[PDB]
Amino acid sequence: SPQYPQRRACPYRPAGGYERPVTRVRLYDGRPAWLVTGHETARQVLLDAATFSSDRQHPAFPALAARFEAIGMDPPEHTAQRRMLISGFTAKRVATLRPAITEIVDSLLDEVVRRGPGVDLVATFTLPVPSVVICRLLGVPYADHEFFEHQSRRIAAGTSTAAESADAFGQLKRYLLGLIETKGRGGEDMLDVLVDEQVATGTVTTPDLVDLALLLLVAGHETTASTLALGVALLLEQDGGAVAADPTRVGAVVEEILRHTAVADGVARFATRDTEVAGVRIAAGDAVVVALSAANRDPGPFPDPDRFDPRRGGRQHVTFGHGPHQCIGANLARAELEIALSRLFTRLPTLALAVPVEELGGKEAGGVQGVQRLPVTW
Ligand code: HEM
Ligand SMILES: [Cl-]
Ligand SMILES: [Mg+2]
Ligand SMILES: [Mg+2]
Ligand SMILES: [Mg+2]
Repeated sequence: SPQYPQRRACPYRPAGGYERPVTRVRLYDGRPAWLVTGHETARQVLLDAATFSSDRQHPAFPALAARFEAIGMDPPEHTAQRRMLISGFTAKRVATLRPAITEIVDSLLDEVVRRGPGVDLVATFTLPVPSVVICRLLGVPYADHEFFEHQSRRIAAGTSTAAESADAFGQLKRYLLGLIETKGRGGEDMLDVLVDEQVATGTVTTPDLVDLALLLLVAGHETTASTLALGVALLLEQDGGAVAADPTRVGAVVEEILRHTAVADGVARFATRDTEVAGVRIAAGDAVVVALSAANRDPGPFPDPDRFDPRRGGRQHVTFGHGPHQCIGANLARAELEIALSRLFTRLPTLALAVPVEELGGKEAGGVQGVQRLPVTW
C-alpha cells in the first residue's frame, strides 16, 4: 500500500499516480485508509456528511501527520456556527472589500519594489496579503495590522518551533479578546456580526467568538498564501503573467490555479457505518481521506488534466471541498487571488524567478502544500 501523503517534488504539481476512483493507502503512523481520488466519488463522500464524519473529536478521526495527532466547529454546533460566519461572507460583502483588498495588495507591492530585485515574494507579499485581508474582514484597525501580520506569519511561515507557533497563537487570541469588547458599536465587519449574533441569541460566549475569529485566520491564511505563491511560480513556468494581468481572464486563471495547486491536498473523514463507494466495501471506523488534488486531475471531468488551461470547461474543481463543510471563504479567497495576481503582473510584467524552480524548497507532506520562499527579479 502506498504512503499518503507524500512530499511534492515540485510544490505546484500534486503527488499523483494513485489509482481511481478509490485506492488503499497507509497514513504516516501506518493506519490503513481509503483514498478517494475520483472527482464524482470525491463529491459523493463530501456530500454524505452523516456516513463520512469530519468530527475531529471522535477517536476514529484520522490524523494525516504526527504534528496534528497532538478550534473548529464541533458537530452539534456546526450548522449554527457556519450560518453565523456565512452572513459575513456574502457576495455583497466581498464586492465591498475589493477596493480595500487592492489597497492592501498595492501597499505590499510598494514594499516589494522598495526592497527591489532579489526580494523573497513569500515574506514580502504572498504571506502578508491574506493575513492583512483577514484583518480588514474582521475589523482589525490599521494601527494593529503590523502586529497581526507578524504573529500570523510566525504560525504559518513553517519555520517557527511548535512553541514559537503556540506563543503567536496565544498573542493573537489575547489581542482578539481585547478587540472584540469594542465591537458591535456601529461596525459591519466580521467581529461586529459575531457580537450582534451573541447579543441577539445570548447563547454564545465571548471566548467562543474569539475562537471563531481565530478559526477564520487559520483556515484563510496559509491556504490563500500558498495558492498565491504557487500560482505565481506556475504562471512564471507557463509564461502566464500576461493572462493573470488581464481583468477579463484573471477569474478563470484563478480557477485553474486552484484546480492545479489544491493546497489542502486531502481532507480526512471516517465511516460512521458500513458503506460502499464505487463498489469498495467500507467498514464503520475506517479512515476515508478525500484527495482533492487527485479528484482535480480525474481525466473524466478534466481531460488533459496536467496542462495549465484557463479556458477549461466542465465541472467545478473540489479545491474548496463540496457539500456541508465547503469553504466559507471561497469567494473572498478568489477576490484576493485575482487582485494580488492582477496587480503583481500589471506592475511587474517582467517578473522572473531569481533562482531555478528546482531550488524553491517545498513544504512537508503533512500540512498546507506550498514553497518556503519565492525569490524574484524583474
Ligand atoms: C486558497 C484558499 C483556500 C483553500 C484552498 C481552502 C480550502 C478549504 C477546504 C478544502 C475546506 C473544506 C474542509 C473539509 O471538507 O473538511 C475549507 C473549509 C473552510 N474554509 Fe477554506 N480555503 C481557502 C480559503 C479560506 C478563507 C480565505 C477562509 C476564511 C477567511 C476560509 C475558511 C474556511 C472555513 C471556516 C471552513 C470550514 C467550513 C465548515 O466546516 O463548515 N477558507 N477550506
Ligand atoms: Cl531561529
Ligand atoms: Mg485522535
Ligand atoms: Mg530584500
Ligand atoms: Mg490537482
